[PDB]
Amino acid sequence: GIVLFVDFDYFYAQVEEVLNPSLKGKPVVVCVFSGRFEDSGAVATANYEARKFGVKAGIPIVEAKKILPNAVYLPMRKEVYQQVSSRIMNLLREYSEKIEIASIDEAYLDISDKVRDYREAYNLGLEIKNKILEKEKITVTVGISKNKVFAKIAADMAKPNGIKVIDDEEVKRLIRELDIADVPGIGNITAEKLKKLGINKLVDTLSIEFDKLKGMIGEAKAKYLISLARDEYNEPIRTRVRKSIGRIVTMKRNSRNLEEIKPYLFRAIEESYYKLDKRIPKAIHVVAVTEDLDIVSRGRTFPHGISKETAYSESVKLLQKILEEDERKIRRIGVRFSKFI
DNA sequence: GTTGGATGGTAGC
DNA sequence: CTAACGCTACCATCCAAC
Ligand SMILES: Nc1nc2c(ncn2[C@H]2C[C@H](O)[C@@H](COP(=O)(O)OP(=O)(O)OP(=O)(O)O)O2)c(=O)[nH]1
Ligand SMILES: [Ca+2]
Ligand SMILES: [Ca+2]
Ligand SMILES: [Ca+2]
Repeated sequence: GIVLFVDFDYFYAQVEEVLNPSLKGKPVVVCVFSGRFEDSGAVATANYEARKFGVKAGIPIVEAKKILPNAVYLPMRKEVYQQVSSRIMNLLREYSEKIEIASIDEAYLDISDKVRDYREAYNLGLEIKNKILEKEKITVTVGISKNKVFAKIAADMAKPNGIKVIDDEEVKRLIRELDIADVPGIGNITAEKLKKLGINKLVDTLSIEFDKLKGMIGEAKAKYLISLARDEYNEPIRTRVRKSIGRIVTMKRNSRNLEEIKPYLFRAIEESYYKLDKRIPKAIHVVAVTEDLDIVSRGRTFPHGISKETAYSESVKLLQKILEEDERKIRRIGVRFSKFI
């Protein structure tokens, strides 16, 4: 079983250079404006020229404009990007029919049946790299290893424009040496209790017991981490099916005025039912984000699929239900559908 | 003495 | 208006219905 993995490089940004090569070699920042006020909102992504200064995805657009006044600030075009993804995802079907679209820029492959050893695998990722580059002008990063995790890890090591094989032997090696907070599945919070026990190596896990660990990080995590440490771990490729569909909007000013929030909410519902396209959901959750940016929500689940009209009326209740229990002014509000038939 | 649902915690794009 | 998008997936916890 050989698992190759691909993660496109500074994606949305790289796409924009493709369209506007006069940007090439000059820091670019891809923005999710929010119409609150001029330059309100956050950064989706930015290229490596920009990242050198500290402008990562996440940071507020006003921080970036502080840091990089003379850069190119661009409004995110998810739809344009989704196209370059889609196409690039169809190429990858030429190489393997066992393909698991992870994100918009990431897909795993099972090439195990297409090649025989990591050397032939290497050669594939190399052609795969050239395939995409010739047809879409996008550099990517290929990460190869025996299973999904380490593949995603082997790429995260090669980024950008890299290609990296992690073979059985190098795998023994990382379990011992790889810094725990670099494992896919580990955020800062979990990466913070891990030092609290002593587990800094992906293998350290094995020097602690079984329980207290889980009593600190949870059941799935213990049975995730320990398996990798004991290298028994193996996660299979499957085609992923979208389980939820949302839309959420920031309001021009914070409110508790139901007649003020309503039109914003009805926006989300409309654009949701389009983003649905034929999927009939049985569950709705109205999610609002509050002033202190704590995100809070209320949902309902129907024994049957919901019509557009149903969710119009049901969402209102839910918003009321939210107004009943949190007395804080709402800042962003949207809706979320799940449990499709 | 589970199964699911309602809310939220964490982690990654 | 005065900083913090928008999106998805998965697990942990808690309380009722069975
Ligand atoms: N709105 C928004 N978009 C994001 C966020 N994180 C990532 N994206 C978008 C922009 C990225 O190009 C794309 C994939 O995320 P990545 O982790 O791959 O960042 P990126 O690929 O641009 O860096 P790069 O490929 O790794 O060297 O999705 C985020 O927090 N918010
Ligand atoms: Ca990625
Ligand atoms: Ca990427
Ligand atoms: Ca981490």
